[PDB]
Amino acid sequence: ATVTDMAGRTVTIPAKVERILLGEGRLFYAVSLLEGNKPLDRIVGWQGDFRKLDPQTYAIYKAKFPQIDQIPLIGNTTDSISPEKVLTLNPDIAIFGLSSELVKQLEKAGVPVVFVDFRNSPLKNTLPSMRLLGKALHREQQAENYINFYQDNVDKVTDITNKIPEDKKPSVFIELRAGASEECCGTAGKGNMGDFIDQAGGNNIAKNLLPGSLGTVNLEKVLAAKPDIYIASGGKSPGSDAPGVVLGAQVTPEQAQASLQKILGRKGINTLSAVNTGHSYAIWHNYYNSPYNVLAIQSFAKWFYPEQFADLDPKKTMDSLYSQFLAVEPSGTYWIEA
Ligand code: NA
Ligand code: NA
Repeated sequence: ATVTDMAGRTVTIPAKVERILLGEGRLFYAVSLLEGNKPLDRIVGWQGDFRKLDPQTYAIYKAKFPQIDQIPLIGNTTDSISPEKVLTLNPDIAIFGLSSELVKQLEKAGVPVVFVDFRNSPLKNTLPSMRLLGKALHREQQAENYINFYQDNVDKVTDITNKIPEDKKPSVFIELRAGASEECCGTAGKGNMGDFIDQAGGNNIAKNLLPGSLGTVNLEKVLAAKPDIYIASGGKSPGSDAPGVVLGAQVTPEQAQASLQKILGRKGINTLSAVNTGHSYAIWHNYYNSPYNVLAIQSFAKWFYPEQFADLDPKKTMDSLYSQFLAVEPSGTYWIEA
């Protein structure tokens, strides 16, 4: 009747769970893997990040499930946020990610809160987080099915990259949300997408530069590091006015390609040998906090070692993920090579 969550807390869970509150909206990605043909049936409220920061995925779900507009928004980042203290939603359980006003309110109101992590250390925590969600939401078989699918598809990569000597690995810099913010070069260090670089057999030039999983590295250090390979992450919508790489469920190959070229033309960045010699790529940013991240691991590996991964097709992996676990068709563009 309890779960131990990813924070190590022990939480009593009701035997029946039908009203789930998503404390971070993009935790919907993880919950979608357990819900089969009825992805929205048990969501009684969600934080605004899914609709506001992933409008493309929201659009694809809305087309198939019009009742998505009836799910109330919480957390004051959109309005639509009709709940403030109005959590008369009668939630059975709420899910958050490891690191806040809403957690404190729920705990005193007696609603069980469960923490997961796909962001800090996805190498260690992606599969435990899915088992925990399967237990807390009473979808254990679905969780086990996904754990096996994920591990099988990571092993396709590590079967090869486990054997590669360290001094034969390309150096890699990933610029998260490239071109979106003012100060340049948010990146991943000891965790987050750094974990994907590691598993794909690359050498993350930021790993020794940051104390934690996410942070900023100044542009002068990126240039001085002279990375073999450059990766930009982003998730902008086609025709958006804010700068950044354009990727997601409604993005075509041509649009993605055209936005990456612009990102690669920024000052400083455009002096990198990786930019000018054909070693530049873009990845969908939301893989930085999603159990779908095996698609980024496979894409990284195929970019780093094209010859050794000629038989590996991340697009087919994504086709399998959707047909086995989801209720929508795959669409759009989630990675691209310059
Ligand atoms: Na989805
Ligand atoms: Na590692």
